[PDB]
Amino acid sequence: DRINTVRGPITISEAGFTLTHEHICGSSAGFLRAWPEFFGSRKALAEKAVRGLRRASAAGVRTIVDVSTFDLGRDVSLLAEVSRAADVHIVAATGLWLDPPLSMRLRSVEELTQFFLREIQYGIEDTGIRAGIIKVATTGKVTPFQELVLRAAARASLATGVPVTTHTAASQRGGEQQAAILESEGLSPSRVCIGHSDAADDLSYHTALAARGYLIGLDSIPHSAVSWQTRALLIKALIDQGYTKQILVSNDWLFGISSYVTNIMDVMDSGNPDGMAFIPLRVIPFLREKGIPQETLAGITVTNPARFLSPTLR
Amino acid sequence: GDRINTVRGPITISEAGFTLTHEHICGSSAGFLRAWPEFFGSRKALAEKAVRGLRRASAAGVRTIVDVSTFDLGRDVSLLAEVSRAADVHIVAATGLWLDPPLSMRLRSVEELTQFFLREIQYGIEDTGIRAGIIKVATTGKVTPFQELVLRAAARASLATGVPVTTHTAASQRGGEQQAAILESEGLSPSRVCIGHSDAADDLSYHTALAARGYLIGLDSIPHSAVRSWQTRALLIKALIDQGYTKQILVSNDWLFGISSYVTNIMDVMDSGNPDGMAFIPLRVIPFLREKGIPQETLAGITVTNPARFLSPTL
Ligand SMILES: C[As](C)(=O)[O-]
Ligand SMILES: C[As](C)(=O)[O-]
Ligand SMILES: [Zn+2]
Ligand SMILES: [Zn+2]
Ligand SMILES: [Zn+2]
Ligand SMILES: [Zn+2]
Repeated sequence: DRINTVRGPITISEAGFTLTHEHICGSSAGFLRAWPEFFGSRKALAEKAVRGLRRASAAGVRTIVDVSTFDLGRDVSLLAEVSRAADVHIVAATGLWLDPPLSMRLRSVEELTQFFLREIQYGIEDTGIRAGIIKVATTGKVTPFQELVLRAAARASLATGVPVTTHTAASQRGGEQQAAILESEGLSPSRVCIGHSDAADDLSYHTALAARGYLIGLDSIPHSAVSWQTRALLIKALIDQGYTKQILVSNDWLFGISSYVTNIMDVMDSGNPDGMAFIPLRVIPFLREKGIPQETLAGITVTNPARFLSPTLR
Repeated sequence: GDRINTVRGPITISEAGFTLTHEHICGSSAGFLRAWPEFFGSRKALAEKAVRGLRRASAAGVRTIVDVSTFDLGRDVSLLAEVSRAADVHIVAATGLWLDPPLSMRLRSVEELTQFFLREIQYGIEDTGIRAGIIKVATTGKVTPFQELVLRAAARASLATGVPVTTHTAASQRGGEQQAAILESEGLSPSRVCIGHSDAADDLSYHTALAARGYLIGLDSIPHSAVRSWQTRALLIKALIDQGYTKQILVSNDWLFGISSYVTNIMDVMDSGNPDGMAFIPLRVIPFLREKGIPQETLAGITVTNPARFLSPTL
């Protein structure tokens, strides 16, 4: 069985150590091509991303899932150039984040389903690069449009086997409403990662979703470094409850950011100079010294993402 | 001010001819036509419909359109250049921002927005080398804080380059008055500004006071009433002529050949109500005004001389 990357299909075995929630650039639709000098230049942003991915490579990372959607300014040609030059697999995403323009906002659930299908089954833009995941974002209480997006995501996942990954505010238990809507469409929890779950510290929330078969995205560990040790101990708490197979870990890093105040990227890079290598270089050794076996950590960073990303019509 | 930027390169002022100063090839959102061309049937189908529509307009005398679609209306300048070449009609492209800026625009300072508008006029749009010839700005209400930044950045790009500013209001709220106050605070001459969508309200005192201050008055959406009648909208042109303000009038259709930034199928409703498309101004409004007694020299002044003076980069 095979996973779509920006360089074409790969086998499950080739994915290796996978970071399941990352971004090359957090931007807006059209913005990198209209104003590349916001980032210095397109070449500067690509170079910064290739160096950072090569360093993550130096640490063991073999695949990242770029969960930038259309409205996060995903530029799959950028992703392809960076993947090739870093020699790291990148999974592209479809879906919608929190900044849809009018042309998306106004669409029905049936139209949105066709757009997500197009990106999975045909390709993104005119590139022929197919998405391997669907990303959906909600506010704490899901809005009417966000509910349409979740329903279209579920329908596109049921038709193609590709998984869904979510943005929450876990501070607001946002995954419970997302999961209820997704299940109303018949989507299996084993096809869904409830993301940004490391921003909440009520373990009851994490364990209940994991007991239903959801993947738990503990995906923003180094954002607390801008305590990260405490967020990483959520990984250990889920392992200790018996939910190893439900854990996904990532940095939620980026190499350029225009969807926030200017110069935020410099602040972030000062708090986490390891960038995407933070998970393999800091978190993994930390969990090792708390007594988690290497085998458990390999299961979380290799086997769990492979099972999550492999298209499964179940 | 001897040449104007078009999607085919510079043209001299005399080549612009009959100009429609507020039009769109497609009303959409940034990145959308590239990501989902099948919303419009296909990219080829949208292009072919726009070529037939422009050629229609050209046979009715139009020589240039100003496509006032900004980044956030999904302007695709490569689509504009293709259509301009195939229809042999000049198209002036725009910079600026309309009412749907994404977060990456909404979070920018006035200095940052000024640099963006300047790059699209002085360097080029995207990697195409096609340079804007107008700055479009939309406001609502009394002008929001972000919209005020856009207006100020627009005035600053105008004053550095000479290209004019054209606005989207609400004439029913006299919203041009607030735009004019902000733009004048920046030192921009009213003769470099069109207050647009002024035909949406039959408030003659509003129009004449802005015209007397030197603003151009954009009576730019006449057939939207055919989708207040269109004739009533067209009599606002006659009223300004009769007050001696012919030099301040700009007319247009505000037409589109595809629309994704509204409900599905609105383009079909619109086309059924105005089958003339962008030829509505020359086929319907111009003969209506002739029949009301407006002479040829005045109509050529409105449709040729005023757009030339407005678009020529000045000061
Ligand atoms: C683009 As984000 C901060 O929602 O991972
Ligand atoms: C795109 As419009 C209706 O403001 O001209
Ligand atoms: Zn997120
Ligand atoms: Zn993210
Ligand atoms: Zn408008
Ligand atoms: Zn318009």
